Amino acid sequence: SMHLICQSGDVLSARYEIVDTLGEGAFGKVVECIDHKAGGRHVAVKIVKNVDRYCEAARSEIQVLEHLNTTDPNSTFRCVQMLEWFEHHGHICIVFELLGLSTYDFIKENGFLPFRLDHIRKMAYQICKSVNFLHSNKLTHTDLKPENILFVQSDYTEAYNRDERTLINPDIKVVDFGSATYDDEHHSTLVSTRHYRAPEVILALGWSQPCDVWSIGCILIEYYLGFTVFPTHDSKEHLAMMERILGPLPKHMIQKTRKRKYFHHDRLDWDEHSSAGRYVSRACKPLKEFMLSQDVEHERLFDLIQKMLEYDPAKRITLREALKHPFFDLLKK
Ligand SMILES: NC1=N/C(=C2/CCNC(=O)c3[nH]ccc32)C(=O)N1
Repeated sequence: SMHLICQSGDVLSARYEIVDTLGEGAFGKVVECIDHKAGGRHVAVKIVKNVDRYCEAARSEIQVLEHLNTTDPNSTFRCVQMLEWFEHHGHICIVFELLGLSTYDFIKENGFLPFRLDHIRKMAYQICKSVNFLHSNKLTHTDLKPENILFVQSDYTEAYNRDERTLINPDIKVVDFGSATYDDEHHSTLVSTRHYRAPEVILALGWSQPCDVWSIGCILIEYYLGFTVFPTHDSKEHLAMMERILGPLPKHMIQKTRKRKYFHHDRLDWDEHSSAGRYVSRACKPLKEFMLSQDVEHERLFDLIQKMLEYDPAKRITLREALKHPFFDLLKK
């Protein structure tokens, strides 16, 4: 098992000495190592489960990273830099530049308090620019979520408001290219982590780059509030939540979908008065009611979020367009 080969002091590839665990995911774990053959540089090594689906994803991730890193050698577009890969007791191991905490882990260690708006703006711009670079290279990420956006450096100051932690420097990088898909490749029927999953994915209408834009809109709401507006583990409940927050689904999408299981005639097959129904009614409300302030900068953020959460993936704002939105005009002064 992986536990046997991922401990502090273990040495990988006769080169990388484990000093700490950074994180764990479905794929395996990421450890911090000292690289004895690169002057003692600390690096991150992703140790992948010796399990078919995760091995395949790792091999695909390596191919994507080779492409992206050769295309953008200066990391101008802020995708994580892969250094090399190797195999260790049957596990694929991928070596990366060492980053700070994921945006998820930062929020968690901050008592699930949200980020300040000025930080959200800077983070959103960088996320959009980075994912737009993928989109320009015929790729879709498919698994954008706060766990896959990492701070370059996660030092903070703390002060009483709740005691809150505030980032010194909110610069990010995008990680995890194990699900990333090229335009001409097979598209998995299911993609994304549930809370960040686009309606065209749920309804099996076909997906491409716009599903990343949806995920980004969900991420920005979580950064703003400290929690998801879609607190569910069920697809039909997820659609019910979308309806309460964003309004009814477009007729044409309901007309076209093979996912007839979710619908009674032309409307969601949903009992407002069941346990799940009562929960959705309590937990969900129109998007703009989640605003914490009516100051114009909040209005600018919510205008962008609403465009990112457009149901129709063709109408949905692209990242190239998002980068020109008024919310970002403050960064361009
Ligand atoms: N999910 C995912 N996380 C990755 C890395 C590798 C990139 N660098 C890191 O420091 C790191 N810290 C915590 C996790 C990571 C990664 O490559 N995929």
